[PDB]
Amino acid sequence: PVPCGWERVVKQRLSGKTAGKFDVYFISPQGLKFRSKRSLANYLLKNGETFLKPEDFNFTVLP
DNA sequence: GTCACTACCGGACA
DNA sequence: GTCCGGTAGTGACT
Repeated sequence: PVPCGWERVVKQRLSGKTAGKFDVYFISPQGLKFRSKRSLANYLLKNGETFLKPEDFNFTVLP
């Protein structure tokens, strides 16, 4: 629901004209912050893929 | 047009 | 990091 490694933050406004409104943003696994679906969708175009190699997996028990 | 609502991004903050 | 505002966009409509 929130993709693996990402974080979702929800906040509610307290004062002023827009009191009660909500703001949502996402933090990526590298700490990039996205406050809009538009900017996140732009980023995702070339940067949405994650890849894996055999070297990412440790099958050994240390001495 | 107005009204109500959503969405995006900017600036203030010291 | 915190916080709300200004602006543009959508869509129904007495």
